[PDB]
Amino acid sequence: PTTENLYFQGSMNIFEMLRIDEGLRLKIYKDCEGYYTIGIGHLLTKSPDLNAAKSELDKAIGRNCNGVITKDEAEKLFNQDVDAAVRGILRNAKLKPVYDSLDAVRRCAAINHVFQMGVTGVAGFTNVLRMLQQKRWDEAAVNLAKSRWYNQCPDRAKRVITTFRTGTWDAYKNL
Ligand SMILES: O=[N+]([O-])c1ccc(O)cc1
Ligand SMILES: O=[N+]([O-])c1ccc(O)cc1
Repeated sequence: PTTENLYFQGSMNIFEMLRIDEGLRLKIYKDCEGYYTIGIGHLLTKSPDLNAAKSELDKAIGRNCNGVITKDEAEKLFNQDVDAAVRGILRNAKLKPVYDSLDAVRRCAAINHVFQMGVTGVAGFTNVLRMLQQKRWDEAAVNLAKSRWYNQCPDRAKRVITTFRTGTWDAYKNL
């Protein structure tokens, strides 16, 4: 690796990772699963009603957005969502010990998955959690590749599953 390459891990962190996986959109859009989203992967609602999505948005931002936010607002909301994912893992008796056992880069992949899927969905992956605690990386990654999370929307999950397999940032290079 070049000097520049060895610097690339320092440029990577959970925010930079989720920003690649989720994109940045300033207007309400439907995700790969059809669901109303804004900012950096902020899910607004499962309802098919745009007006519900807008109501959730104004609540989340605190003004009358009419479906549109600023980059600064998207970042503030993203930071709240990242904090909520981290807090969700740490207060959970099933996820905390696995997270604690992980290295820094796999801890980012853990936060990413919980941000995407939520704590209860993630904490139900009994096998994957045991495999990770036992450092069975290849098996963990194959088991995550069976999930509806990955298979319903592969592009958004593929880099996270590679990161659990390798513990490096290689999947985030060369966009
Ligand atoms: O803290 N943030 O809102 C961020 C950080 C990094 C990034 O690439 C986008 C947003
Ligand atoms: O918090 N965790 O330890 C996690 C979270 C997600 C995952 O897929 C595996 C472990």
